[PDB]
Amino acid sequence: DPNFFKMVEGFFDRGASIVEDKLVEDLRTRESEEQKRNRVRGILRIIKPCNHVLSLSFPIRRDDGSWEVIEGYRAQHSQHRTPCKGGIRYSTDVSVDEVKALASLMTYKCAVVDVPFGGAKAGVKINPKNYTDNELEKITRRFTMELAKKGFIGPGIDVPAPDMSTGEREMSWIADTYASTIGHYDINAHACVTGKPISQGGIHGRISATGRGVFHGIENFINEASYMSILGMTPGFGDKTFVVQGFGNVGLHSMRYLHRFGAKCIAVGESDGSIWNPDGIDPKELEDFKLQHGSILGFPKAKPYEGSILEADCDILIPAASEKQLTKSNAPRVKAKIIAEGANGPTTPEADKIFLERNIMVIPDLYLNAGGVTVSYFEWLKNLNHVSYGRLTFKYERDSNYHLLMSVQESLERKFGKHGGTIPIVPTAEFQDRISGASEKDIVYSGLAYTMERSARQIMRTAMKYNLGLDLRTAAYVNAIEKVFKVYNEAGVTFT
Amino acid sequence: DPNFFKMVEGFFDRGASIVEDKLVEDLRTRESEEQKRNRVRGILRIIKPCNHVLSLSFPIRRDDGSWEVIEGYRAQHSQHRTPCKGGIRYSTDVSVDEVKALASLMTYKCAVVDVPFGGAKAGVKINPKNYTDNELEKITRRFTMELAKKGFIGPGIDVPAPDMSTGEREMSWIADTYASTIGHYDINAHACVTGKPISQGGIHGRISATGRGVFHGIENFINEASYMSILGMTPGFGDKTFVVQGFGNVGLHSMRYLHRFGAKCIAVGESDGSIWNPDGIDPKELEDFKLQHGSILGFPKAKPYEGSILEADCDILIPAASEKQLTKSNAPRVKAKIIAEGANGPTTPEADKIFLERNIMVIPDLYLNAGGVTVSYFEWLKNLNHVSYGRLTFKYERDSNYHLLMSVQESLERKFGKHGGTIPIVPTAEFQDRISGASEKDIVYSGLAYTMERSARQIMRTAMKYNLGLDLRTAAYVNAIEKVFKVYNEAGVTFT
Amino acid sequence: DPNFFKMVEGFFDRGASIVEDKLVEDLRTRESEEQKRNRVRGILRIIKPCNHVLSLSFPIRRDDGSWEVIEGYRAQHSQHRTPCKGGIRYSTDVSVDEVKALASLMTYKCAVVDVPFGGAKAGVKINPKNYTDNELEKITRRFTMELAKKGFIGPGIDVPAPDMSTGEREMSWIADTYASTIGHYDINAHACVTGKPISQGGIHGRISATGRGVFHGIENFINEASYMSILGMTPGFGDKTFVVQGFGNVGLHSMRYLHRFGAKCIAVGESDGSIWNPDGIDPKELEDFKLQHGSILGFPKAKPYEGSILEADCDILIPAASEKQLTKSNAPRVKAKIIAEGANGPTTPEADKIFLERNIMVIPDLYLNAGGVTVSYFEWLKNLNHVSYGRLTFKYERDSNYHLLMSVQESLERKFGKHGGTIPIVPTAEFQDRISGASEKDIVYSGLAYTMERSARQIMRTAMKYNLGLDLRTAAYVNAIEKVFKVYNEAGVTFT
Repeated sequence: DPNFFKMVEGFFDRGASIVEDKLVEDLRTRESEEQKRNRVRGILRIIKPCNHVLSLSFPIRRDDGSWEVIEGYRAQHSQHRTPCKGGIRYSTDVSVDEVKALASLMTYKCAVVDVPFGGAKAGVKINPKNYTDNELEKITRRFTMELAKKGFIGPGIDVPAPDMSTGEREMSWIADTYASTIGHYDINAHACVTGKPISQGGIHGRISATGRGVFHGIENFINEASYMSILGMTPGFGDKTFVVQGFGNVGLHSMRYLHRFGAKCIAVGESDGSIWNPDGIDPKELEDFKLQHGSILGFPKAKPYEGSILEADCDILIPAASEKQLTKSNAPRVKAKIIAEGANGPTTPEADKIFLERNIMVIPDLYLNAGGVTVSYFEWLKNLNHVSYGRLTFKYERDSNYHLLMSVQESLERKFGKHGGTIPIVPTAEFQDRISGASEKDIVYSGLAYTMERSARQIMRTAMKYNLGLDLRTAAYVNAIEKVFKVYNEAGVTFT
Repeated sequence: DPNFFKMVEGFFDRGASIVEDKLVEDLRTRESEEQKRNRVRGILRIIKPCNHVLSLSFPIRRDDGSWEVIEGYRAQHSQHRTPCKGGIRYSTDVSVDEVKALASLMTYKCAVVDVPFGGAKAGVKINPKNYTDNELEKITRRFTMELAKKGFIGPGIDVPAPDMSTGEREMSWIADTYASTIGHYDINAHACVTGKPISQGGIHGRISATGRGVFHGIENFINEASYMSILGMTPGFGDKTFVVQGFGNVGLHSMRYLHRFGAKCIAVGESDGSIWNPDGIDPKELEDFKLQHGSILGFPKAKPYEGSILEADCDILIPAASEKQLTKSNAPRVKAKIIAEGANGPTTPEADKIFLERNIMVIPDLYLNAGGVTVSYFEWLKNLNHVSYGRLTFKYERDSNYHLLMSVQESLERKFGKHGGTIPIVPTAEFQDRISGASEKDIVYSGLAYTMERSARQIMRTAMKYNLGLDLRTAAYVNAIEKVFKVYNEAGVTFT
Repeated sequence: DPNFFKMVEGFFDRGASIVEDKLVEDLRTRESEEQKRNRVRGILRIIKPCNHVLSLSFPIRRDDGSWEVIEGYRAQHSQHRTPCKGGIRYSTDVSVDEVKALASLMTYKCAVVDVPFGGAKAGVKINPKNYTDNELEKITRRFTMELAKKGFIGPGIDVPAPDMSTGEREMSWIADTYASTIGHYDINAHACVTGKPISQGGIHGRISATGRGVFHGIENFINEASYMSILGMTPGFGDKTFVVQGFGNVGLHSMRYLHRFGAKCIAVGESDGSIWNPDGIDPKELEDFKLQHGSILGFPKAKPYEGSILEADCDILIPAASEKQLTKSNAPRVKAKIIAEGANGPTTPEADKIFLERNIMVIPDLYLNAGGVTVSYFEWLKNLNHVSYGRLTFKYERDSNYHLLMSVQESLERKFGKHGGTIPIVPTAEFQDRISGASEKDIVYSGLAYTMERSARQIMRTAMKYNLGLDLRTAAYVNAIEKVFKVYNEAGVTFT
């Protein structure tokens, strides 16, 4: 049980050594042979530590008249891609080490899903419950002012985001402050932060993005023949059942899209108890119950559950809350064949070993929950584009589609009978709903699905390349380091 | 008969009071109940008055050697979206009050068609006939210089446009001046103004945009069951006939697209006489006659018309010239069920009452002629994109289309006979023309149709929401104020 | 009794016609003779109207939670010198016409005292008594934000100042806001406004500048032989007595320096009564009494005064409060030979005629109270310099002075006696105080006196040049128009 920061350092070191050997001769072989390991080892040493860390102490005037000084930190792991990207946490637990490690994570996470941002992460040493709304807006705007003056926020420099303790109203305050002051002359000012409300330039599809991304990550591996063999299961979703631990954003939406394609949710838990019903919980009904009442305790279609839900007999276990839930203790007793990490770091390197030994596939958080990041990239692009996606194409495409169907129609009527008999226009009912409901989120989900697929296949090809097995986590970090290395290598570095 | 400026202030106040009640409890209900009306009433008071007004006095050297000082104004109603957007007028009638009111209009117009610009409007106190071409370019460039220095023109700040007295040659001069001087270092410099000639970054489809947009606005309400019932007519365009007042840009193109979809133009007027032919004037033939000669007087397919054309028995009356043509006098005698305001403010609040009482639908200028603005937004985007629309996709789509038709073909031949019998390739003739003629304007028209539809439905839903009837004008302003309010409300405002 | 705005327009027209004739042939004669009056008349037409006027409407959140929208204006008369310069007024009487006229005045006032700023002036439509301190700081900072975004405040663009309704705490707020936001990257940011407190970059000597400037202007004309003849008086200050109307900043300090050089103050008034004592009021004693109590009513060394103080028999009358105090009524009964306009426009063009007929010299406000402006220029220079005046030189000059005195000493001892006998070191007592008290204000006062003298002689030479007599007011405007004209003329104008 180490801290979710030394874990990340270890993951990098593990993958950096695996890649150093190969980077000598399997993706390289050149002229100056003797010690190009000098160059490979050097580039990896630049990549590991965060390039910049900013520590702040700044004042707000509280509602009662008193002054308070506030600590905050924002670290920028890498600028091999700019802007940097990464959330802002409001919690008294924030430490320079926490934000340095998470910003490191963000670099590799962004590299996996081909999102062109270096990692970054911030935190403000504050308990949001101890402050009024007016004070939280004062803290937020002042924070942005300090970040802007020092080069830690800007559309082309560093683009923050939410992080549980913050949501879209802070992001809105940030965008507003930057646009009114430091970025007043910047046509892309409102691209300085993602997670904004729709009315402030946010992106449709943001709320369901991480959960939907979790579904797409599972789907890519559950449809792969070799991987599902080596676990003793059939492809597709119809055969499988799954359990969800946590019913926040990521857990709820993961349950919904897994359901909508033929899996069987048999248990959901949360900070209190859990529930069980082996006939299959319905996501809409459970979402209504969690919305109406405080928690899921006492669903009128499932009894409470005994012991630990992480061990129920099912095919897919989705840890969607709280780090380090699968540790050395429960690991030998987990019944699931697939562990789909919805949450960040819900598995200790202890459990990794046990799971790897027991041929249980862990689809790693690094990749599986990058859907939110992938869609934050899309929001940033929407703001640079100054237009919602599909605004200029939906109606053009509808006309194109009806021309296509009319061309099939008039062609068949010409081949056979008369002039109206064959009606191979009519879109199906599903095509008709999609045509009518055409909105920005359809484009966003398309891009999300495309990225999760191209990255899942990239990671598989890395796992085969480095002869990793079901250690998908190590293949993900190796895949990231390969990408970050390639940008450094093909650029020089300094002026040398 | 008030001035087209107090009218706009009234329209705002009317819709502001309707929305204030509702914004308390029907789109809001929160924690601090007692006087959140304090916050709603306060936001509306910020929205109403123009934020900034710049008055200029600047010199040109006339062609004879003499110097002349020139007055001009540009007002910026709102920055809740940036850049501001709005035309430039060259007329000795321009007053600070005129531009403050029209810029107010532009905010609400842009909000109706979901165009992300605050309103703005300028005027130069000059009669263009009294000046040579060389002097008009001297006035235009110097005007841009002054606007630029003061934050009243720039790609991300404020984007002017034409307005009858000015056309694309002034817009060109503006773009050139800004790009050569203040905006020299700006990669988006030529987005500082719209209405430009094609060679200067203008957009294809600009000329017909407002008229085409008028057709689409009519179409949306004429296909709506409930609205056409409550007027005693059938949906579609085949049944109907219409009269056009004014044969400038808006009137001509309105007549064309209304004709091309099965309506019957029976009378067109202008500043002199009018004409009549109940068999149906052809737009191409009348456009040729107006182009060849000075006016429409004496069309060799229609006699002159007696009295007032605003009263002919027809279904749709399109005031496409000169404000306040439908007033308290002729209002009780208008035979048209639908009044489609192509021009700006062609209807006094007097006539609004009479029309509302007589169950005559007035499709308001605020919405119906926003097509030009909608396409100016597209020009600005084209300039930021640095590429004409569809330049990268047309040929990719053609190949996709022929693959689709070939897939239908080879599938059917597999099911039935041989290998060439069924030819359900062949696009139809119409699909073929469209494929061959694929150009930027096709995209622009698509986006224009999409916007006029989404906005027509948004306004209907507002009309039902606030239980307005055929008072489409009040629903349009209420719809705009709702949108502008939402951007303020979800942002804070100041640093408080 | 016209308004202090049409008055200024008249003064310009009067001087513009006087100069137009002369500018043809007495300061010009060139090649293209026929109509270089075309060029002279054209340049004067550019100069007269203010180039730019900005009208604002912007929000503050009041202390109670309510929102309020605030009107304000800032006009920039000329940019023939940049930055523009001029005060900010907080009063519900502010009108666009008020600021356009005063900004015009500032151009010509600045030109008289060779201060290289174009004129500007602002006003916010607000009664400062109706707002708390916290609300006045909210209004002030938001005002600066709006000015900055539109090019109406910046160290090299436009530099505001106080104006009775505002003082150094607003100027401080302005400097702070500009420096924290729009001017963050500007090394000269705190030069964006003058009148600042010492701790914020203000200049020593600011408080007494206008009064001291009034003394210097009087002195220059009272020491001139010809002018004091034509009034029937002797040069110097010892002979004369004077009366002061108003005991604000300008009146108090005027009384002090006139006393310190040998004049006899015999009456001071204010908004209530006045006082009289023909033996000579002492300024320190009266300043102590006005500071201790509310007003001057009941000075324990002078009885109240009957009727109007503007008519007491004395040599110099100093209107130092409230416009239009000398009008057509009292004008024929004024006993003073010299009218020293401490206030702005305390004299109607009616009284100008009567005074000109009665050989009574009016030293015009345009020149006589420019001391504050002259010293605001010095503050701006201090802020650009980033060092207080004399900081690097005082001690170098003391050492140089003692070397001079020692050089006289050792030279005389060598000529005559021994080695210590002659002590022509010892500075005098006055030189000693000056050396010990050496501070920034001593430089500021020097520069002020230098400017008031060079400008007084410039105006005298104009008065003789245009054969004006004691109409010093017309000579001052002619002198200013001559200077502004020369900058335009010797630069081209546009790109032509």
